[PDB]
Amino acid sequence: TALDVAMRVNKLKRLHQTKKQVELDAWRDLNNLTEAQINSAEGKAVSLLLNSWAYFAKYWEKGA
RNA sequence: UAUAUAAUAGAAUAAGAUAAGUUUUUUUUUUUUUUUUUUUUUUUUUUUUUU
Repeated sequence: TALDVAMRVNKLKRLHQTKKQVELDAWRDLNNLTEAQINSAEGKAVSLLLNSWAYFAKYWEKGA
């Protein structure tokens, strides 16, 4: 589901906050999501993914 | 070993038309003019009585 990947990416982002190439990790999870998970995900997971997305994209090489 | 906090100000002063919701004597006083009645006075005519 989406809640578990959201929590794992949140933990990885928090550990990053407290880093070389680590941004590749927890970015594969964002590329992991399929539609069927999204059509039934709750809003808590969505907010977590959005926050993690922004925090990662602060330092991404190219694109977002 | 944590995912999260939030607060500063000031003024004294007025325009103005909408086709609407009562009615319950009429009379008193003063003056002038005309008409009618009564009383008083004067003049004329007629009749009666007295000198």
